[PDB]
Amino acid sequence: GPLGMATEEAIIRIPPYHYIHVLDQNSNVSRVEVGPKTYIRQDNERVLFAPVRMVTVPPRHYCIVANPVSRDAQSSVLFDVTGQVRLRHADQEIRLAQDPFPLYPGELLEKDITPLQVVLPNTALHLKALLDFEDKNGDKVMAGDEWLFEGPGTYIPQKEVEVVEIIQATVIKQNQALRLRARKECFDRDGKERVTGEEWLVRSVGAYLPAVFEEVLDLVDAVILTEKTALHLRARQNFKDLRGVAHRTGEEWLVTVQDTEAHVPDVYEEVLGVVPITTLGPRHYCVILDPMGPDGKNQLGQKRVVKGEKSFFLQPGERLERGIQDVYVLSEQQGLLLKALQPLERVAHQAGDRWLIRGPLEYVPSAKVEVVEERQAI
Repeated sequence: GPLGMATEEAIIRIPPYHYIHVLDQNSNVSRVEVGPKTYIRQDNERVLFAPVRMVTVPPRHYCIVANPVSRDAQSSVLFDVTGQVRLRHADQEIRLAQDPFPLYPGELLEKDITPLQVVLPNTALHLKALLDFEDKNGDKVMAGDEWLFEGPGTYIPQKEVEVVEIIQATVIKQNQALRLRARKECFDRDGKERVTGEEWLVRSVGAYLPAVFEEVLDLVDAVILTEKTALHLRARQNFKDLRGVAHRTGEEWLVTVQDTEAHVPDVYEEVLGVVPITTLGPRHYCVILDPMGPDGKNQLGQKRVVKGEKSFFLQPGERLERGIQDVYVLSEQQGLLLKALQPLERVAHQAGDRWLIRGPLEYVPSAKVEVVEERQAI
């Protein structure tokens, strides 16, 4: 517990770095008496308390004093016409490392000795304006405003500003990108305009310290492409990709390893899958159903014959009619009865004409012809 010291003494010895308050019962002027001194009380006087330690604020620490004393240009305490030390009632004052000081009548220690907040590199304090004030540049700050104190540094606490959170940076590895969403309207890290709720990717490798209105969402891994795989994407809206090619909402395309070995799907690219390479050997062929033309549009109803030792990826909307078909290997005794489905080795044929072909021949049918029969022992 420790009992309360006596105040009604003829003598009070005030040691170094201690103080008492004495009330003058005439005039009612309450004042501080500071050590070291042997204070002798007078008839009119009344000691408000026995000696208490002065507040000592050490280096790199602070405290907050409520109802702090008003001071003149030269930092001397100001008094009323009555002689009472005049205070700035109801506001606060941050006190940094300093000569041990007493508390004058009325003023009180609103926050005891606290270390100053050290902000490390790649970290930042998220600071909020509690009310209106002019900062050290002379810029008018408004209540509710938000900004960052980026380290390294030692943040001096401000009565007008609260620390909402310490912000740590997010690390982005080689084949990664960080997805962000704008809390409010703001400018990008690259300087690009961003509306509220809009999302974009940060591709910069390393530690990324986000801006005050950048909401950090998720890291996105790149899809690692190979010789035998392709990434099948779809545009969520109109956008120009990282390579600089225009994509319109709903359009689909393939990213190969020729474009990039690692592709991070951007915010407006929807991944539909990874396409395996169609590998056709020397005696293999296939028929692409609804092949994609030069315009980048599926030719609904058309067919394309692909043959020989060739490899390719099926484009969006393409199909194989009958998979990797074996090429017809016709020996001498073998033969094929063909038919034209439309006009046309050999001479030109008409609509539904039919003719025979013998071996030795390595044969793949045209898109316009069909194999009607496979005769043998001719």
